[PDB]
Amino acid sequence: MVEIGEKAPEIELVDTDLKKVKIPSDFKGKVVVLAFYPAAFTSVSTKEMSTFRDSMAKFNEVNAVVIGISVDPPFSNKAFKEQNKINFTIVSDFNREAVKAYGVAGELPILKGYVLAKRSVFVIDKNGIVRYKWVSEDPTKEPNYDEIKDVVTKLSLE
Amino acid sequence: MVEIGEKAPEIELVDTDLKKVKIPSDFKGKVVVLAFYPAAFTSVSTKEMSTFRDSMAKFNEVNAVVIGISVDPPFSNKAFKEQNKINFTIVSDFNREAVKAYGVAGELPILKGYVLAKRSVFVIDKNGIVRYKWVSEDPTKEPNYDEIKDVVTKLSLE
Ligand SMILES: [Cl-]
Ligand SMILES: [Cl-]
Repeated sequence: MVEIGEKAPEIELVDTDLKKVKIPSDFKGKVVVLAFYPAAFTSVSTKEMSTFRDSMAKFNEVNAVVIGISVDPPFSNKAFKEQNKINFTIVSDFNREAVKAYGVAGELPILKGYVLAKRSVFVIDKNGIVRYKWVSEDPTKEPNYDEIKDVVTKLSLE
Repeated sequence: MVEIGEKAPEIELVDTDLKKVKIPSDFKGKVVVLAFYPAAFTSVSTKEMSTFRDSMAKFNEVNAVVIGISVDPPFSNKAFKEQNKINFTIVSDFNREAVKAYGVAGELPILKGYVLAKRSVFVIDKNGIVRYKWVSEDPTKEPNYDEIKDVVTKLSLE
């Protein structure tokens, strides 16, 4: 697992364009926010991602990049990304390598057997250390957007 | 690796609505067209499904049913189904059970490590026997739509 003191597990996932994205390596020096979401094309996940899209400027200010992660395939995540005018990166963890690594692998009672991510948020600092964690078993609850921003800002100052 | 004459491997996958669908048990009597496609939201698969969509009249009067199968999650496939006004059912082989059972598991040259279906078409008769087969590793080629229609007609007349 990932705990509030450990370096963030180094993972390599492909984005909606099929470009490899190395986390946290490719983001040394800047604060990164990993937003794990259950399934693309769902009310709550759409809302959550749209919310991050909208606050995109606030994040640019503090040199912070938000990355969405779901076990969905790249092609669907791409379609998902465009339809909601999302402009931060979205990567496909199709082998569940990330959900497992970050210990947020779960299952929807309604779709047993389908392994997906529990809506969670992880903020990694400029040095690749996890400094904030939030996980919800209930996929209807959204993150504490404000609390996240505050932490991103505080982390950006070090 | 199924072949002409064999009994269609029984598979149970959920549809865009999360309802289990069983093939070819649930369709004993009718002729079924299994349309395996690599991925939702891609030019060639979007074209191929659209083609079956537009010729659903011809199928429903020889009493045949077309079924879409991809390893995409039910959520994405749903959005995929609606956004293209698709009518026939589309099931999710999220655990590659059917692609393996039918021997059509593979990868897109464009994305190594992602196991998906090779675009392929299987035509099961009224008794559940595989009568027509077509597979293409090249994710670029489309099926022989008329050749499929001919076969479905001939098979319905038994
Ligand atoms: Cl969700
Ligand atoms: Cl495709």
